Amino acid sequence: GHMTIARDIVLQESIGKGRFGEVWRGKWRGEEVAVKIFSSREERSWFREAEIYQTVMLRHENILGFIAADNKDNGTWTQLWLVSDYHEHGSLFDYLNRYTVTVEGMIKLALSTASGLAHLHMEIVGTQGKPAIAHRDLKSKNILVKKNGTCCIADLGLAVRHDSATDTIDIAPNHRVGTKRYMAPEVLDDSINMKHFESFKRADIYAMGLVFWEIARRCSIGGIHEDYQLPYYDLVPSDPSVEEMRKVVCEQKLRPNIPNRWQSCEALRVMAKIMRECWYANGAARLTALRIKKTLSQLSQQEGIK
Ligand SMILES: N#Cc1cnc2ccc(-c3c(-c4ccc(F)c(Cl)c4)ncn3CCO)nn12
Repeated sequence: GHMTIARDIVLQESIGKGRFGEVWRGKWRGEEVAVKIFSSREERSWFREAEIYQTVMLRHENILGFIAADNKDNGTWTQLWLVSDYHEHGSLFDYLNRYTVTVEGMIKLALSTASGLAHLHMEIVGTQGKPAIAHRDLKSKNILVKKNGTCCIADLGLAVRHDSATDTIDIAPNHRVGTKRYMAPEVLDDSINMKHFESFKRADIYAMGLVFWEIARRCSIGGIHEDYQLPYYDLVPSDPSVEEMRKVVCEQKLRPNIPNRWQSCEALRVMAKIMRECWYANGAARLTALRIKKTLSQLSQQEGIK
């Protein structure tokens, strides 16, 4: 026995509630792991997540490290488990609510998010290839922060995978999946062409722009920073409906406000420009995750980030 298995894991602490199923911190062979538990009737959701996390060549420093899918029978019922790396800081949402970040800190968070999304989006054709994957629910609550101050993308359960050879998506995609607040304009107004996989990648980029705005607000320079807020906190109620979002994003054409103080700092001017170029209503005009990664890599190099 060398591989990680559920019978050898001891749950220690409740740490979150997933889309479906509960999240715990557990100990496996002296190490801390995260465990997400589903009931037997949630087998479809558990299986789909296990399937995405088992995708060939998925592993990357900025994608949640998956360990195993398993079952655990306690003698009364069977639990369906997913086991992954554990990150003490939790989500980027938790981290930004708790702390302010330095310019260096902000670039680290943004660059790592873009690098993880670029890998998710990347198709590798051939032998041990990799299908392009679109997230469909990117947001700050779905990104974790590591001890080294970098991010890893998580909550891949709603992802869609593309097969290049047949130009097909692995599932029959349902309309308007995802957190309403982060839905792209084309998803909100249902103009999205769900037969073109590039449509999904473009919608992820819009959501990434919103996450970058959340990070930038928390960047503290000379003690100057904004308070933590979710995108559109100023325009929509908590738990907004598709109709509430559509009226703001599609009809009124509003985006999160880019404050004047972001023009005084080079790192913030770069971040603000990226946000604007993620927020275009026309998905085809948006930057790619790879282009953003390149821009932010050049910036981190200029700042001398360790
Ligand atoms: N809080 C916290 C914390 C600290 N480290 C981790 C790692 C993961 C998760 C997690 C999972 C999950 C857990 C086990 C798994 F095998 C898989 Cl495939 C997913 N599903 C939702 N979350 C909430 C964060 O988005 N939470 N988390």
